[PDB]
Amino acid sequence: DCCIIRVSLDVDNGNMYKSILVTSQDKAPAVIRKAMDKHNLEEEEPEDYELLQILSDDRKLKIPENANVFYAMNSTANYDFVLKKRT
Repeated sequence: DCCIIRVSLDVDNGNMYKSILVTSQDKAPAVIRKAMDKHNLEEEEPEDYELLQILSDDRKLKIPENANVFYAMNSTANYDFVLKKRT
């Protein structure tokens, strides 16, 4: 099992930055961390920054900890995720 997802930043620019391959075993709060980790923000906590799915300029879904990636991700339109600072 695997899924291909895209990650983009609020902090610098979006559209496409890097892609992460996720399995069903690795959970969304860990991916929250992994994707920001992968953007080198290993030292910062999700307590400040958090991750959002972007489809196409309207329905944009914030991705929290209790949601499974495999379920919270859409596949249907665009699989982009943006990490945003909420502080």
